[PDB]
Amino acid sequence: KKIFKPEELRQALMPTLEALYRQDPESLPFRQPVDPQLLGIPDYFDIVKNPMDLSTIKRKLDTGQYQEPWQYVDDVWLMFNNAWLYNRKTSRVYKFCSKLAEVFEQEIDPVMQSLG
Ligand SMILES: CNC(=O)N1C[C@@H](C)Oc2cc(C)ccc21
Repeated sequence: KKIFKPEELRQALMPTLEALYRQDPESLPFRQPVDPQLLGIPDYFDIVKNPMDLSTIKRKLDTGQYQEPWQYVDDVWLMFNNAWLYNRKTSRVYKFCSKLAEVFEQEIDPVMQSLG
């Protein structure tokens, strides 16, 4: 149990999010919210109940809307789980998601220990 300052969470967690942005082109389909009408995928919101993307996570850090570090981690995992759920395992976006998940898994473990 701990009260976290939003600036403390930003300085600690934003580097792990930037490590995902730096993956090019793997991060490109994750940088903005999925737009099913534009992309022609009307079943997306049938499958994905709670969408999440990098720009939404970044804004929540910038505005202090995470109270605790595990809320940030849950949003990153939600973004990954949505992409693995909707896209087929042979697809470009599914393989992109696995690469981003590999990067995040290596970045987030010591950061979470330092925060407590
Ligand atoms: C995590 N992204 C994602 O699931 N999608 C759905 C997939 C069918 O293709 C996409 C293409 C573009 C340009 C942006 C997002 C996506």
